[PDB]
Amino acid sequence: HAFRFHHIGVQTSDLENSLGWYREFFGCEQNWSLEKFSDLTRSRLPGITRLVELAAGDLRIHVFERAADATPAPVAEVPQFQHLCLATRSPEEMTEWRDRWLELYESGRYTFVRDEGPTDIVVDEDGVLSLYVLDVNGLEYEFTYLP
Amino acid sequence: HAFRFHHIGVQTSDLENSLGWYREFFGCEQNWSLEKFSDLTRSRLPGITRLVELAAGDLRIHVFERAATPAPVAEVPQFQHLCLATRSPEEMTEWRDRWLELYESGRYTFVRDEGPTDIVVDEDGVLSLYVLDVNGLEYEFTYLPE
Ligand SMILES: [Fe+3]
Ligand SMILES: [Fe+3]
Repeated sequence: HAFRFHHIGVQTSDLENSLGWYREFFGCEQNWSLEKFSDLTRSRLPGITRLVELAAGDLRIHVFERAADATPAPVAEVPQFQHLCLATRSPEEMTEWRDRWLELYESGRYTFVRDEGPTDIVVDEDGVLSLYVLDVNGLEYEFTYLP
Repeated sequence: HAFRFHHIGVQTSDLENSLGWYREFFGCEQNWSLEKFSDLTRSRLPGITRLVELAAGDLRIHVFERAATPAPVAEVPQFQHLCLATRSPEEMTEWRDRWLELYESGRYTFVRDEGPTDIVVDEDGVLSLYVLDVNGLEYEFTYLPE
């Protein structure tokens, strides 16, 4: 492969809320954190205060927070990295991901930008199973199962 | 492994322009195209008209267009950037050079007019480079020495 996917950056308004939820939901473990930045990093992410590299499966997730006064929601209309899709290994795991989401939502340990619950697990013309959930930032994750 | 990254969705306001730039810049190939959607898809992406799966490297990109507000918003929670690892320092130079070649070609329109950053080196020799796609979305190229 000419290149390889390395990490996705997740910008949040509440880093500690996101870190806790990502660890419990995805099983992320922390590889490092950073609070001192290059000029270049600060020019791409003005006001960044803390950055953490998380890891789950093959996925690296850099979660960071920038100094801000307000806490806006995501804007659905604008060009964007709109969703991230993870593949599961069985229809049973799809149900488990859905149940685990509701369990974390009902636990009262996290704040969520949106009130929206998970979709049902749906099947398409080819047997593919789909599930969409939102992280605590209102960002969309898709779970899929490929027969 | 509990799960595996499958694809990233990129939402655009001009699908044709994105398809061309992603193909030329990343070497993507169009695996398939779709213009008929399930009720679930239409509920998550109201107004979606066309969806395309592109493949480059070990990455699947689902580029899609809904209704023809431009410009990403920088302050909101978001998937803020995607980082791709390269194989050599010379390839970092190449990615920068090829970004500029495409930008200056006139073949594409860009939401923002910002050029690529310099290539910078951290205390461990790791190289970083940032560019924007035609939608103004950020791509990071890195090189991590052995
Ligand atoms: Fe998707
Ligand atoms: Fe990054």
